[PDB]
Amino acid sequence: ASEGPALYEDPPDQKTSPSGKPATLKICSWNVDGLRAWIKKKGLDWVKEEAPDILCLQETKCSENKLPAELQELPGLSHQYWSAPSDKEGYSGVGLLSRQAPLKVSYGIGDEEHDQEGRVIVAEFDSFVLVTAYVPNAGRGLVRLEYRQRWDEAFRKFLKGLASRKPLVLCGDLNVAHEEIDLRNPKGNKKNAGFTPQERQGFGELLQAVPLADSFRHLYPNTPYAYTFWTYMMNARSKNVGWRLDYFLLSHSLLPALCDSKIRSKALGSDHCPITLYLAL
Repeated sequence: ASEGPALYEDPPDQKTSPSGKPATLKICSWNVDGLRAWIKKKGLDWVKEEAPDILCLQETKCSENKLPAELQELPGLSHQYWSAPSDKEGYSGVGLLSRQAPLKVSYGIGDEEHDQEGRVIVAEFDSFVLVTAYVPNAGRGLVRLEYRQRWDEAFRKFLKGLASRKPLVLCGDLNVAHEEIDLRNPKGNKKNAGFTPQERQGFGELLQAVPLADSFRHLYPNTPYAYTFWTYMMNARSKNVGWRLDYFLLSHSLLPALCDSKIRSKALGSDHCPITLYLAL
């Protein structure tokens, strides 16, 4: 192809806020490409080293009634909530695992049409509400793009509702690289899932409407070659031909508490890498 390797070294963890407050909350999000596969690939060992307060997982591909026993070897994340497709099949799926129990856990976005594929978990805490999401892919041939646009609108309105009540943290695989800086090959992907004008625009609408700020891009507005997904094919990860599909979006009110937003480039076990947020809440 046209791309050789493009170097990217995620900056050291900045663990104090702009006002000097140490981070009190570390949240990790990871599209795991199958809970079972990932666990086999030692994903949990990496989680233990990272020691997040909250872990959010996407594409667990796992029935809520078929959770791997290994998930009980996680004492520091003993509160575990799962949402999988209603049809009880093994695809899509999200998880949220927390050191402390949330005040309330909910599933979906309150729209039956969009709530059957196990894509959203809402965990309300004292000072903020956390949402993790696995956003519907636009599909091969963009065959699912029309549905995706419906999803984007419903999701945006739902989140605007949440934020009207409490400061909001949204994380997960949002299945779009927002701008050209967010993927290695913008030119060749504008008609492919993840970089259509429609998807990018939906992301833009999401930021202004809630509103929300892109934590990573806020901190690193001019930083290129920072990605969270690489196709398993074509030796893409080795050449850093990737996409930033995984985000932490924050209510503006939370920006003063933002310490850092990390991309765990070296962490193996999926075709996405983990991302990690430090907040001083």
